[PDB]
Order: sequence, then structure tokens, then C-alpha cells
Amino acid sequence: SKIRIGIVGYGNLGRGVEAAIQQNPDMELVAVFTRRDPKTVAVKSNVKVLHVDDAQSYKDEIDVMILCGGSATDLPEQGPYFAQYFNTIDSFDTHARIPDYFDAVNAAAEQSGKVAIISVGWDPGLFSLNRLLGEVVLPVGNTYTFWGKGVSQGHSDAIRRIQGVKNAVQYTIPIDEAVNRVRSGENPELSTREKHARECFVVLEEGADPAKVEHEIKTMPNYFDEYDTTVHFISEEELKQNHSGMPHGGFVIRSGKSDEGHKQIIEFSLNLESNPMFTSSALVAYARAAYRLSQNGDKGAKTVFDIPFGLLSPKSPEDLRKELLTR
Amino acid sequence: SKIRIGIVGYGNLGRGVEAAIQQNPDMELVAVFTRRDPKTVAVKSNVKVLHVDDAQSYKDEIDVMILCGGSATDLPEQGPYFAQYFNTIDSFDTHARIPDYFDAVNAAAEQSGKVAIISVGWDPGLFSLNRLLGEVVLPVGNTYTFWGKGVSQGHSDAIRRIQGVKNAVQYTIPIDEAVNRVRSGENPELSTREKHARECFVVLEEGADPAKVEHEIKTMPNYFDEYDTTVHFISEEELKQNHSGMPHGGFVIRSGKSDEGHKQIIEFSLNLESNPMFTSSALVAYARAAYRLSQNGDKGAKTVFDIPFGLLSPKSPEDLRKELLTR
Repeated sequence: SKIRIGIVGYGNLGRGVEAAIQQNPDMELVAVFTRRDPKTVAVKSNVKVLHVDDAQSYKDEIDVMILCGGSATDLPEQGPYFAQYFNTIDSFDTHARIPDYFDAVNAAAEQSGKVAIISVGWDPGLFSLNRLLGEVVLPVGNTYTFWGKGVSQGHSDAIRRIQGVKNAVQYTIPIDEAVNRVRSGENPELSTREKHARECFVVLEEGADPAKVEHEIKTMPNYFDEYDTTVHFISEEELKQNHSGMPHGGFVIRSGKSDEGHKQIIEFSLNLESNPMFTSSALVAYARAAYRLSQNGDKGAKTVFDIPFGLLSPKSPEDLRKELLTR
Repeated sequence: SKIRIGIVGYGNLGRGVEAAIQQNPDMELVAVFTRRDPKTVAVKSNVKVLHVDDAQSYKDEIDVMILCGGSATDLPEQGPYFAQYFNTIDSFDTHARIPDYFDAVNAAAEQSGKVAIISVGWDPGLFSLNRLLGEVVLPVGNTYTFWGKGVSQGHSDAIRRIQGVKNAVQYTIPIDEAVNRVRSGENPELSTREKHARECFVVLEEGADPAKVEHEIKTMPNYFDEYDTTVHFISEEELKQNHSGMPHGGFVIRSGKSDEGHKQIIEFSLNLESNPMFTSSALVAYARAAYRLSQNGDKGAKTVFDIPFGLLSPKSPEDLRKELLTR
């Protein structure tokens, strides 16, 4: 029998999960859940769409609910809410709130006897795994994480909420000189501004003051005041033509030394033409783990740090040992 | 209380473990065990050296025994032998024997209620993890593993067993063109001969026939006949001067696609100035896991596929969530 997946939220992430389920034949999409009236949400695979208030009635129809919502508002409620009725996966990515979200999700999942895996994706998720690995395998050394080149939704949206901006896309861009110094094993000390540049393409509103927009962008706290930021005004057509993708990538590098002074370097890198399609394929892999864990009577909140990779595969442990352990 | 480690075999690996223990303050090396008379084995940290026949008398003195022997003959007996009396880690790397070694070690570890983790290292080990990850995150695409540039002990030793060769060192070397094709997402079909070249430096015995040595090297089954192989005869002094390191490295790459055609690429790469120092730094990380698993009543044999990364850290699960989960 197939692992029965439900999706909450049908944004780029939910649409990404639906596509990943197409590539995971042990799985089937039973339902999509939305805040919206169902009738307004056109699901490509033509599965039933339903309102989230109905979801509790599907407790016995779904093995794993993959929560596709944002972290600022959707997850803080949805994580604990759905953990009461299903095993869940989410992409929660808010640094300062992780301990609280975890405790919250965990309390509900313990209560319900369900498995919740939070903060899955590539960062957090894959990259977090690699920060950890770097640090345990090479305890004397330094970890560097770089993001990009690619489109940051959050920074794009930040620019767009400026009055005077009609639309925008921002690229987060590792600065080469900084990545080469890391790669070449110099173990540099690097400030925020030395690691990433930011590059913005902006479509002005009628009557805007460019200089004022540029100024609000470059002096915005958190988003841009710590980085070299460039701004470029272009038309809507240009924004659609050249900046419609959601590529991204990055790398986690650990550079350390043996106790006899040998320079050792670990690098895990990603180069994605679709960020949300990637993130969502990870979500679905982890759903498999949540299921197998649930099936062995496990429960509670987990992160990627608690999940053995074998559980992510449909292949049996024997076949993994046979096929992938070496050569 | 420190985690109490014993080492069996004091070649490059065991000496690597000793160095890694210096970098892991939750650990202490209690004993080295050898086949040799102990008096012939000079341990740099001046820990006691003992004969392997003694080791059983040490079961209540050691938490984890890290087996540093070769896979061709030491491990196939040592794995099951020591798994009767301790938790063990090993680097078993013989593809075709893994299912049998696993079964053998597992039987003993189950019987004794001990935890054995086999085939740890960078390949197998880290790279195997990344083959697995690639494949579950990106189910539609291709995995490629390359090794080097670096010194392969096995191929060096194979050249040295030729009559007429006094000594040698061989380098396994990713062929650039093949790696670029993989990196650029072409998903090429690649033969053995297309992925790696082999490069040999050879110090002839007095009286040797160079042409004949060269011919035996290049037509040797398994080691060289499937590859473009070059041979270079040099002196002993040059071999000491320029070919004394044990560097190595490589990468595992998955190139896949979203169900909508987006090209996605995962790469995990290593660049090591000391292969054995690296491999042994991993063994010691995993020893930590073996101990935790032991302490929670777990038992039986494991591979890296069964070990959650969290268990490899000395930091609590809480501190890992806080610190490494993002940013």
C-alpha cells in the first residue's frame, strides 16, 4: 500500500511537493488543504482540494501531512495544530524561534503519538547536516556557509513592500574572493559584508523617486544595511523575461586540520534551477522517514539530526548495504 | 567520564585514530593492541601496548574498540572476534563481502549485546551517505563517484609485488573532461576508462627489464587493464622526496531533474592532505555514536545508513538545534 500524503498550502512549495510525489511511486497525494475556498485553487494533478478546517476529518486517510506554509505566520500555528492529528513535515526556517517551535510541535506530537519532522529542506536541512558532519569529523577547524547565487523570496518581498516599488527580484550572491579564500584553506575571518553581495532588480511605480527607493533599499535594517547592495530599475517585461526563475544554491565548507597539521576540506554544494522544487523533493523524502518511524511506534518532534538516512529510502536496509555502501 | 577507546592495529590508520583522539576531549585512548610483540610498537602518546590475545581481559576497561586493520584479512576475523566483547567501529571496504561481513559481525554483536558500526570512513562512509541522499532527494537522475587525485595504497602495493619493482606509488586521478560533463548536468554515460586515469611512479630493482615491468603494470587485471595508465621510473630518493604524502579526495555528484525539467545538482567533495588522518577522524566520531547507541540499550551491527548525525556530536540535541539547524 502507498504512503498517503496530504499537502497544506499550495504555493510554490506545495506545487513542488505535488511534482515530487510524481517521482516517488511509493507515494500518493490524497488531498490538498488551503485557507482559500477550495474552488479558487487549481491543482494540477486534480486531487481533491479542501479547506483546512476539514482536515481533522481526514485523520485516517493520510499517513503524512507535509506542511508547505511560511514560517513567519503559517507554521507557528499549523505545526502544532496538525501534529495533533497527523505525522507532519515542515520547512520551518526561523532561527531565533526554532527552540520554541520545536518544543511546541513536540508537545503536540508526544500527546498524539505522531511523528513530526521540522525544519526540513536544504537550509535548514541538508546544509545543517553538513555543518554538523564537518564539525564532528574535523573538530579543529572552521565552518563557512554561503547561499546563492539565487533568488531570495524574503529579500524580494522586502523590496516590494517599499512604496514606490511595483515589483522586484533580489539575488543573493557569494562573493568570489571570499569563497576562494575559504576553499584554499586559509581559514579566513569574514564579516557579513565580505561573504555575500546583494543585487536587486526593481520595477518602479508611477511617480516614484528612484533615489528614495534606492536609499530605502540600501539602508533597510536586517535585509540590506550590512551588505554591498546594487539596485537596477527595469520594466515589468524585463523582470518577467529575465527574472522569473527561482534558481538557488550554495555550499557548506569545513576546513580543518589533523592533529599533525594536515589541511583537510569538506564541501557540500548545491546548484538548483528550482529552489522550491528541490526543497519540496526533500520534504517528500523525509515524509517517508516520518512514516517508517511512526510505523515503529516512534513519536514526538525530530529534526534532520535525528533521522538516519536509511529511513529516507524506499529500498530495504539490505539493498542499501549491497548497492551503495561502496563502489 | 571520558569515552574509553581502544585501538587494534597501529599502522597509518591506528596512528590516525590516536591523533584524532587528541582532538576529541570527551575521549581517552586506554590501550593499543597489536599482533606484534608490544615492545616493538612505539606508540607516540605512550599509552600501553598489548597483544591482541590479551584484549578480552580488557572488556570492562574499554567503551569502544576501533579496529584499524585492512579488510582483505585482518577484519574478516577481527570484526566478529572483537564484537563478542566490545562495541566496535571498522573501515571494512570490500564491496563483494559486505553482506557476509555485516551478517558475521551482526551475529556476534547481537549475541553479545554490543554495537558494531562497520565500513566507516570516507568511502565507504561519508560518500556512501551522499550517494544515498542524492538518490532519495533527486530520484530521477544519475549518481557519479570519483576518487582522487590521490594515492591509492592498494594499487601502489600491487605494483610493488611485481618482481623488478623495489617500490612504488600510484595516483588515482579523475579525468577532468569526465568530471565537467558530470558537473554541467549532461548526465553522460561513462565507462571505467573515461572516469579515472592512473599514474605510477616506480623505483626499479637492480637488473630489471623496464618494458616488462611496464607491461605487467598496464595489463594487470582489476588494478590497471581497464584504465589509461602511465608509468614513470624514478629513484628512491625522488620517491621519498616527492611521493611521501598520503593525499586523497574526490566527490559524489547527483544530477537530476524536477518533474518539470529543472536541472538540480548535489555535490559532496573532499580534498585531503592526509587520507588516513581523515578516515580515522571519522572513525572516532562514529565511536561516539556507537557508545551512545550502546548506552541506550541498542545492539547489533550498523552502517552509516543507521546512524543519525546527532549521535556523532558531543553537544546535546538541544544545542545542535539551537546552533546548527540554521544561519
